[PDB]
Amino acid sequence: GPMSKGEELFTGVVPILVELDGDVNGHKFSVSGEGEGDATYGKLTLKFICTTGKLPVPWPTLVTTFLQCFARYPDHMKQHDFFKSAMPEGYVQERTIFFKDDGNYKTRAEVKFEGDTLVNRIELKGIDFKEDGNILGHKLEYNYNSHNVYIMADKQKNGIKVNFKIRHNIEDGSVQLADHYQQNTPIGDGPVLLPDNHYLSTQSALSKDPNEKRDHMVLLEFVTAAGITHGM
Repeated sequence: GPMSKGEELFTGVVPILVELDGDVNGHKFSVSGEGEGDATYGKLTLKFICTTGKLPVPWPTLVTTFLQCFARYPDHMKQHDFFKSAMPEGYVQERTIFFKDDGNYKTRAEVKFEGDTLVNRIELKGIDFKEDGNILGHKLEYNYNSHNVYIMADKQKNGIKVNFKIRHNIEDGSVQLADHYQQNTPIGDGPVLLPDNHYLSTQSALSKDPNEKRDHMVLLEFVTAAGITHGM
């Protein structure tokens, strides 16, 4: 049987909405996204448009901010799926992202069902970025590397936490590190699944829509959980 009510909400393809309100170094911007997720296969397909004009930061720097409830949790790990267990009421996802030798993003998001759509609504604030740096200078290549992140329960606050470093390729062959600190809290009061320590493995591909004039990003992702019981 299912390990949570929310688990049952992801057995098929689910429509997704993303809305982001951003302010980086005083530049306000808005992004809207639409797409589909299929947690049976850990897959996400999304398209994002900057509705205020040109995006003042590089698209790759917002990938982690723009849905871990769509991770594929294999059968022997469904008891560790916090993200679906918080649904439908959802969870708050808070981060600070520290860009090495540059500014920081602070983000607060709510991920929940609204009607039949899984919706991620984000407030992002960035400060202390260098005008001529990798971020405001758009020096990041339009690609994305794979990353494995270590999920841990936050027993006292009834949620999960994770730290991880994103490596962004720069146009000169160097890397821009984006150090992520993340805290997830249920929105509702019902029971949730607090996981054993485990990994989420994510692969991401960035592309463009040939028919899209606006500044935009097409994002395809594969996310799967991997346990470390090592029963051998």
